[PDB]
Amino acid sequence: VWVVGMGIVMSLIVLAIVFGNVLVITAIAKFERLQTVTNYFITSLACADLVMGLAVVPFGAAHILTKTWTFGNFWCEFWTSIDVLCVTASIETLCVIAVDRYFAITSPFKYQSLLTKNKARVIILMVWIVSGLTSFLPIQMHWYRATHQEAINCYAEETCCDFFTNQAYAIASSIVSFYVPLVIMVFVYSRVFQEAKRQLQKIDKSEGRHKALKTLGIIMGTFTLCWLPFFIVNIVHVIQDNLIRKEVYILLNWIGYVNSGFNPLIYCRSPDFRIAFQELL
Ligand SMILES: CN[C@@H]1CCc2c(ccc(O)c2O)[C@H]1O
Repeated sequence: VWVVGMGIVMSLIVLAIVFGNVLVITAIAKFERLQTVTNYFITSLACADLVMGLAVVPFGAAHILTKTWTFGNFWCEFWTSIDVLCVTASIETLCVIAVDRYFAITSPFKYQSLLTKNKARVIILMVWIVSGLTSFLPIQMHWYRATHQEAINCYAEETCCDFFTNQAYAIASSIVSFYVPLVIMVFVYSRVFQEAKRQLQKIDKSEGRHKALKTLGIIMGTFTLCWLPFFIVNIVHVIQDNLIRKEVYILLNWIGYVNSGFNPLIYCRSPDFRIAFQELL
């Protein structure tokens, strides 16, 4: 009396992610005024989110509902690799956008020289290749395999699908994918807030006779609340085995998936971009 219910919610999640990614991609592609050096990063992020929504979510949904993975083992390895790739690519694109905003605000005179049309494609390709090398190489080549009896029993079984890793690989993946971008974003947005406060004081210095907090708070809080608990649990269950069950792990992982859905809504809100929506519909 509960299978017919959660399926509807998961289908709505899939539809929302697909629609949110596709609308942004087509709006940027087919409209002349929208093209900008800063909009290419948004295009890369939208592509990563679309790949996530198209590939990762439905297969995991089917696996959760029917409780039996009705495909091979090569397919499950590929699915895990694609999931890791998409997650790390999304996070690194976020940190790249934050760094670009810092460069734009802190140094306005030299902003043109630092970033150009040629230098953005190279950065995007570098981000994508480092994201790909972190996931496919250690997974597709069986270098992350564990040494537990339950782990080998699960690995030998064809139908059963589950995730087991050694502690070292979990630590390395978490460090590469989450912590460093978070530190970079924190420093960037602290500096941006300081600059905004300084300008706000400077204006009221002469023009005699808030919003920055709202914007920075929403931008940081959405990402931090969506993704922070999952990586803490990721470290914890491999440092100590008894603490974390297999259901809390899945729930906290699935919490982070919805972040890709909200990202186009929070990042793309420019008035010209809404005008671009207006023409489409
Ligand atoms: C299938 N779930 C995976 C399992 C581990 C993992 C994820 C995402 C990023 C990482 O760096 C990881 O190590 C999760 O999406």
